[PDB]
Parts: sequence; structure tokens; C-alpha cells
Amino acid sequence: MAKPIADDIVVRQVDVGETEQLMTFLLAHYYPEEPLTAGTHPPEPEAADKEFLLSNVPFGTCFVALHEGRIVAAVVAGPKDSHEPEHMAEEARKYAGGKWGSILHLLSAVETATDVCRRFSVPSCLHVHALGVDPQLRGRNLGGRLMETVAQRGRDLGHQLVSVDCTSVYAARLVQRLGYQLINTLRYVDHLDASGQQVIRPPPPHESVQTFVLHL
Ligand SMILES: CC(C)(COP(=O)(O)OP(=O)(O)OC[C@H]1O[C@@H](n2cnc3c(N)ncnc32)[C@H](O)[C@@H]1OP(=O)(O)O)[C@@H](O)C(=O)NCCC(=O)NCCS
Ligand SMILES: CC(=O)NCCCCNC(=N)N
Repeated sequence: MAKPIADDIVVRQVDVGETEQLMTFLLAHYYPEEPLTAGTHPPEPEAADKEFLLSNVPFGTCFVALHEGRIVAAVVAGPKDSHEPEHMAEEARKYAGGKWGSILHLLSAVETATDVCRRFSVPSCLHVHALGVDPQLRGRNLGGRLMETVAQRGRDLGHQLVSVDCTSVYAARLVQRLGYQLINTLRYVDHLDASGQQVIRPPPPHESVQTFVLHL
């Protein structure tokens, strides 16, 4: 289970029992700059946030790029069906009040608005939950290579659609280059909590979460 790319970079599937290295990479080079995480407080993700990402590892849909045994890029993906809008709404309620609750309330608003299984009459979708590249390796299409790996895994699994919430404009530009289509835009200034406070305040240039899909 190894796909050589680039120079000394190999793409591998994250194995159940190797999640610590993946989380260490995510905490170093994904979470500090990911707009929802950077736009909420404290800077570090809560346990439930990290645990949800790692809950996708058993699906075989999580991949890393390795260089000298070190993870330099990672993608986390998992399945969803037409019940996901209801499921995410309930999960947002469960964790309301914390950093993860704020992030989930935005992600759940987006899932309700996109509702891709009903929108495209497909039974399921492979959703990309996280994508990050070491800053020293950015601009070498490692993100695109990992997204292509996910698409092929989706094809093998019978999914007819891949979806991804590009909270970052760099990810939006990447998936545009891959031929994904935009299906939803939610501006961060437009998303409040029940008390009227803006939930996510991310650094510019990230002004919106843009959801893209790819038909398989
Ligand atoms: C999103 C991400 C994986 C894209 O990285 P990537 O695949 O290497 O990006 P690309 O190969 O498409 O690079 C295209 C150009 O955009 C720039 N670019 C990519 N990400 C950038 C970033 N955070 N900041 C500034 N410029 C960036 C590249 O450096 C490159 O330009 P250059 O070669 O002239 O310098 C990366 O930005 C990242 O890890 N961000 C932090 C976590 C995050 O926000 N993930 C996505 C949430 S949707
Ligand atoms: C592909 C991608 O990275 N999308 C952004 C997801 C939002 C952040 N998720 C968590 N903080 N758990």
C-alpha cells in the first residue's frame, strides 16, 4: 500500500495503530492555519475535534505523504449519507459551548445547505474532512496528489461523489484546478451564534467557506 510520487515522497494509507504521527502532523501544520481552527479559541483543537478526525482512519480513507519516514502532508476523509445533515446538527448541539461546538455549528450549517445526497440523487458521498501540507512542501501539488488519492479510493468504494468544505481559499483554488465545482458559499461574517456573535473570525484572505464537489 504505497504510491510513489515526486522525489522521495511516498503516499501511504494511515493504518489503525499509527494515528499518533498523523495527529502530530495535523497539530503542527494543519490546525494552526486552518481557518475555522485559527478563527476560534483557544488555538489548539479540543479532544473531540481531534478524535473525530481520527475516527475516519478505520475507513481506509486517510492518507499521508512521507519523506524519510516523516509525514509532510495528510488528508482525512470519510463517508456520509443523506442522514448527515441531521447527524451533524445533533453533534453540533452535543458539543455546543466549546471550540469544537463553534466549529461544528458552522460545518453543520454548511452540511444542511449542501445536502449533497439529495441535491445530486446519490446514495453516499466521500467527504474530505481535513487537508494539510507542511509549509516547506507547499506549492508542489502535494495537496492535489492526496485529493486524487482520495478520489480513487472513493471510486473503489463505489461513491459517486466527493465533497469538501474549502474553509481556505488556497484549498478552493486547488480543487478548482482539479476540476471540482462550487456548490455553496457561506461568508464568515454572515454566520452568528444564538447570542448574535460572529462564530468564526479567520485571518484574511479567507472570507468564506466554499463547498466543492467532484463527480466520480
Ligand atoms: C491548503 C493547502 C494544503 C494547499 O497547499 P498545497 O497543495 O501545497 O498548495 P498548491 O500546490 O496548490 O500551491 C499553489 C500556490 O499557492 C500557495 N499556497 C498554497 N498554500 C498556501 C498558503 N497557506 N499560504 C500561502 N500560499 C499558499 C503556494 O505556495 C503556491 O504558490 P507559490 O509556489 O508561488 O509560492 C495548504 O495551504 C495548507 O496546508 N494550509 C493549512 C491547512 C488548511 O488551511 N487546509 C485546508 C482547509 S480547506
Ligand atoms: C479539507 C479541510 O480541511 N476542511 C476544513 C475542515 C474544518 C476544520 N475541522 C476541524 N477543526 N475538525
